[PDB]
Amino acid sequence: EVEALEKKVAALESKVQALEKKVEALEHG
Amino acid sequence: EVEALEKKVAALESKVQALEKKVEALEHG
Amino acid sequence: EVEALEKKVAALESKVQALEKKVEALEHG
Repeated sequence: EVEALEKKVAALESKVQALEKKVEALEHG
Repeated sequence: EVEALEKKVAALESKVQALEKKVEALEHG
Repeated sequence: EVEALEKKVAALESKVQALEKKVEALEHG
């Protein structure tokens, strides 16, 4: 379970960093 | 702790998938 | 590893809540 959580968490961090930048282009900055 | 992390991670995946689509309507696609 | 996952997950929840609100200003609401 821990290794599985590790993969899910790494994927989420990747998606969230991309989302953060996408939105940054639309507002604030 | 692991089960608790599992629930938090599943919730985040759900929120991130919805956010991804919301933003998709605004930009690229 | 578990404590490390805890920190990554807490950070993600924080970022996702902020993103959710940012986007809310742009669409639906």
